[PDB]
Formats: sequence, structure tokens, C-alpha cells
Amino acid sequence: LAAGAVILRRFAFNAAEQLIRDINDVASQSPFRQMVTPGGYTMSVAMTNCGHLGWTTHRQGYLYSPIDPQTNKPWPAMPQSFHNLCQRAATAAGYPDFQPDACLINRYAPGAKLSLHQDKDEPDLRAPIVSVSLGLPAIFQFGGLKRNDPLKRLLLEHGDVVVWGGESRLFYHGIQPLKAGFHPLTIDCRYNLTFRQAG
Ligand SMILES: O=C(O)CCC(=O)C(=O)O
Ligand SMILES: [Fe+2]
Repeated sequence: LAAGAVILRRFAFNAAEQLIRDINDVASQSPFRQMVTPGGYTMSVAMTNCGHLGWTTHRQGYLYSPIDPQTNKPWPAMPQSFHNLCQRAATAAGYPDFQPDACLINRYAPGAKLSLHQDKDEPDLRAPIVSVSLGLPAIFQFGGLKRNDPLKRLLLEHGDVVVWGGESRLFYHGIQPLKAGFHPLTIDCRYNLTFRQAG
């Protein structure tokens, strides 16, 4: 059970093929790279962005930047398929006003994980985050306000869209090591799109 979170399973099933074609298109301008945390450690999850702003690691910490620090060019524009799905998802969740300007694209190879963290780099915490899962299934784990808070698990499969609004927006969360397997559309990985209001 989650407060403020609206889970729309298999919502992105029909849009899925075009989203993957558009992830590949975004990836040809801003390649997938495994970002280095401020402490000097490379993340197992490969990331890239699209939209006006993009989430990235820096020496001083985490920030949103209109420039890709690797290519030194701006991030690719948010694809229309991305805009359309997020809009329909947010409207179905009770957020018709949500206008994202950043989309963090995560690629999970077999065994890739994402340790517990909070999404607190956005200016307005009242605004939700629309998450779209594609490819192989992954176990999403969420806690509470603190670190040693009781963890709950959720499987996020292909096409699943979760809108993290209300209280769930500030919860500690992460992804457990991706189980090896096969998916017809992504072959051996999982993709996750997190639409954010970063400006
Ligand atoms: O992959 C997921 O479903 C979660 C991604 C996430 O929380 C993030 O990148 O900040
Ligand atoms: Fe996150």
C-alpha cells in the first residue's frame, strides 16, 4: 500500500515499441553512460536524458543541467511519443496540469541495481514523477522518510506506469539487482523513463 502513488499496470503497452525506437534515437545524440557519483563511484545503471533539462551527477552533487556534461551539447528534445504517454498517464492519475521538462532514461543490464535514495533535486516537491517501465521485470523497493524504515516491494513489468504523487514522492526508493532473462523488445535489459518537472 502507498499514499499518493497511482500504479497503472501495462498502461504503456501500446506505446512501448515507439518508446523504445525513440529511446534508441535519443541515445544516438546523448549516449547511455554509467554516471560517476560525487564520491568517485560508477553507477551500475546506465543513464541518459531528453527534454530541456536533464538529471546528472556532478562533483558538488546531483543537479539538473540543460547541457549533457559528456557531449557538451544540449540534451535531445523530448520525443512526441514521450510527451503524449506521460500526459495521458498523469491525467489518468489526477494531474492534468503536469508539464514535464526532463526525462531521465535508465537502462538496467542484468545484475544492475539502484540503491535507496530520495528524489529531492526538483524545485517543487508537490509535483509528481511519472515512471514508465519497459522490458525485463524489476523489483522496486520503497520505504519511508528515514533510512531504517520498513521496506515494501513492488514488481514493475513491461508497460507499467507509476505516478509518484503526494506522500510517496518523498519516500526512499530503489531497484534490486535485475534478474537475467529475455524480452522480445529490449532483448536483455530494462528501461525506465522518469518524467520530471525540473525547471
Ligand atoms: O528504475 C526505476 O523504476 C526507478 C528509477 C529512479 O527512481 C531514478 O532514476 O531516480
Ligand atoms: Fe529515484
